[PDB]
Amino acid sequence: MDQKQFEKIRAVFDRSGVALTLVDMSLPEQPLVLANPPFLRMTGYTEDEILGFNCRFLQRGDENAQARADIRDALKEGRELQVVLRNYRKNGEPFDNLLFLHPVGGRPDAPDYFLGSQFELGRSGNSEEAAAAGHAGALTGELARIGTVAARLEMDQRRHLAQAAAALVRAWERRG
Amino acid sequence: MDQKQFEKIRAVFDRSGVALTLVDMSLPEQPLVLANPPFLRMTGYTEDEILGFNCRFLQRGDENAQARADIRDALKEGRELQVVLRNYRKNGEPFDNLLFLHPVGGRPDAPDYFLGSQFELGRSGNSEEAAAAGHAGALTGELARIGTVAARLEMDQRRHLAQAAAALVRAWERR
Ligand SMILES: Cc1cc2nc3c(=O)[nH]c(=O)nc-3n(C[C@H](O)[C@H](O)[C@H](O)COP(=O)(O)O)c2cc1C
Ligand SMILES: Cc1cc2nc3c(=O)[nH]c(=O)nc-3n(C[C@H](O)[C@H](O)[C@H](O)COP(=O)(O)O)c2cc1C
Ligand SMILES: [Ca+2]
Repeated sequence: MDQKQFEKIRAVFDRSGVALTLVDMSLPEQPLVLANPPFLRMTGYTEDEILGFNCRFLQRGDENAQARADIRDALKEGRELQVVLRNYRKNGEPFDNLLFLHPVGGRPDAPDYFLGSQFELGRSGNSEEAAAAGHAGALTGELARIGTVAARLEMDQRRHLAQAAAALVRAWERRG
Repeated sequence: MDQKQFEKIRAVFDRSGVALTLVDMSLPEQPLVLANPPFLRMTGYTEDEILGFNCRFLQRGDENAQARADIRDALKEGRELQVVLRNYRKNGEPFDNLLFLHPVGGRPDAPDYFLGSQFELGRSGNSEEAAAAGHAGALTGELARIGTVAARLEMDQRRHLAQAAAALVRAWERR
């Protein structure tokens, strides 16, 4: 909750062209504390409907049982994760979501935040793999700007996140 | 373009994680006027060694003939383009370069500058198409920050440049 740290992330979020969210890991309930305009456009919510609340309102019923188990594990362990979720907009229209999770701040044993970035699937025609990799590359630029990914390491992280995203998209496309 | 706006581009260039170059379109020589650290690391040159030269110093002979004709047409017409070039570092090391070109400033079909961004091929292991699409997405973020890609177009531009990049990789991998 360092002041310089929070506003530094806020400014990056406000300007970014990719959906970004930030959750406060200082409480078990993990409330959302930042959500930027691209995320708001995706989901159909206002900043006030979501800020101070956990991110699970995007789901309905229990269709992401495995993904939820994996997210819980990654959050508790402070690990990066990429995973596809079935989500719903405020108006109820369903959409599939490649979610990128990244720990921010604190120490490897205990980050202060987790950053979320959501890539909407099913709106990139024949090129879901490339568009998801494109999103991973834009996201990595934002991580570098926040400071979470070091400058000397940005190209490796971009390669890694882009291949991980394409691989997950390949699996999602062949599931059905 | 006003000096204030030029320094805004320079600031983006200086802190970008992707290679970026800027070419002055107001002279037929088309000299390089900005070249950022990732570009300098990839090519092996210093700023003093390359600013004021046309970017073709990275090429040799009559190589890339079709790509060069396509570039000349894109520059003349003020259009975007993506193409793969065989290039050489200062020490002579050959490398293949997926080049993105984007017009900057001026008026349509007469930009003040052209922006170039270079993705080095064959350095990304098993995931060449994904790494190149990743570069295209990072690049699109920098275009949005300079203002040359409108806010409402950025998501579509990112998908499009990623698709073009991966298609060019696939074509390259077939040779
Ligand atoms: C930064 C961050 C962003 C998240 N974004 C989404 C999201 O966009 N959609 C979604 O369904 N879950 C999202 N989640 C996950 C939920 O908030 C929750 O952590 C996850 O569903 C685990 O399930 P459970 O705690 O309800 O069992 C996000 C989590 C974090 C930490
Ligand atoms: C912004 C910009 C960046 C360029 N970057 C490269 C480059 O990295 N490598 C290269 O071989 N050519 C690059 N070029 C291309 C050459 O500068 C030149 O336009 C191209 O070779 C075609 O012209 P020519 O046939 O007269 O050489 C770039 C051009 C522009 C406008
Ligand atoms: Ca920058």
